[PDB]
Amino acid sequence: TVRKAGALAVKNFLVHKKNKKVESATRRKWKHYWVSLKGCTLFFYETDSVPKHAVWVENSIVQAVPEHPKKDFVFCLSNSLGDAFLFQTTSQTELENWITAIHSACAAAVARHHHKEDTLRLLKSEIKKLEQKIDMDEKMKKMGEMQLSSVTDSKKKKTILDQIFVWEQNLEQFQMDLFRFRCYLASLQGGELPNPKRLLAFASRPTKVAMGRLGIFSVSSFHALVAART
Repeated sequence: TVRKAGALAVKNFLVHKKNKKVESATRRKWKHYWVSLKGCTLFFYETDSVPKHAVWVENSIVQAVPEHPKKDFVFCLSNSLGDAFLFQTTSQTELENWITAIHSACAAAVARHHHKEDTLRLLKSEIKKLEQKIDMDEKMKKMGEMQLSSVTDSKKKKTILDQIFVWEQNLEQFQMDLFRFRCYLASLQGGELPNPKRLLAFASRPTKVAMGRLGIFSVSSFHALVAART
């Protein structure tokens, strides 16, 4: 079946090159296409009988993009790949659908991969435990800033900076993982996505620097470089 479908504005915005590395695609001016949202597959078929380019929208994350230059009404998906992509719709209404939609089919396959029945039951099951990962590691690393500081023996500082640039990048992953399960158990529920500010907030400095390599520390941005690691 098709969750929904129609015609959009395809312009790639960043992809996962080999060796964990995020980069802005070649300046391709917004292209055309039509497309239907079959479960996890986001097929794209041409003007006026077989799609001429695919997109397996798994676990991915779409954030609004009303920020973009001229062409108003804009979307933005972060592919489990580490890929970036940006579709431009007809109205904030259609902006709802494909978004609240896609976000659905994605979190959907999730319900499946984990062989569970109730949507919100998996989400809530993931939502909870996730933070548990937080406070335990969100502290585990804190505790180190509390020792590495008072320590001075060079060998126990290089093993500290370790489980830190380590616990920092496990922290990151974690939350950007929540904004998923949530902005998913949120579409599925009807209330607006969470706060895109809170998202960035807990985002790594070193990790932010890169978000500076490319462009605008974008919600998508730190959801992009985020997976190129995964």
